[PDB]
Amino acid sequence: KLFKNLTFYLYEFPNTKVSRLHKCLSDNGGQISEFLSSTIDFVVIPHYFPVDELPIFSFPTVNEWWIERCLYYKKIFGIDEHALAKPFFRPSLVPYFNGLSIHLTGFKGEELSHLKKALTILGAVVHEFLGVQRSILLVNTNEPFSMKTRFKIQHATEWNVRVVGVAWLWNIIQSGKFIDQVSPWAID
Ligand SMILES: [Cl-]
Repeated sequence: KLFKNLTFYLYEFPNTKVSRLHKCLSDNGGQISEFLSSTIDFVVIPHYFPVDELPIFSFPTVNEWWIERCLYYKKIFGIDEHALAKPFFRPSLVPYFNGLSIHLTGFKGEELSHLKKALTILGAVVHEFLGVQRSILLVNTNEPFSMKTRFKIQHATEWNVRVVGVAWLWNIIQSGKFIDQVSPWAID
């Protein structure tokens, strides 16, 4: 099993989610304790839980998306391998993302799904399609540009949609502070 010999501690999850999350971990060889002890391998936080409201944990802390990532690629990642697998949500970022219409390009699978949800709770509106009236075209620069991505960039340039490298967003997530200037991450 994937989560063999691993004990998890679920923190402040709603009752409905707990049972579902319990079954997912249990069916993968993982155990769950409601106590903090040396047995605990990982502390799991809901992805929408405000970082600032989190208590101090003497254990590696991840969100439930870390579990989903582990199952998607069928292996155990480090806690710092992906910014969305850790607690990241800060309510102070919400007024900054508010009103921003964002379309994503170059992202696939679980990363795309998690990114949409991340941007949504942060106060932004994620659009399934590129339109003339998009605030931002967010480009995945960690992958070679597909033909479709290159098309969207050209259209965004013509339609005066801001073309921004994803590093800009990762920097906001990791630092916890919004960045008004996107020019250092523009593709142009
Ligand atoms: Cl749309």
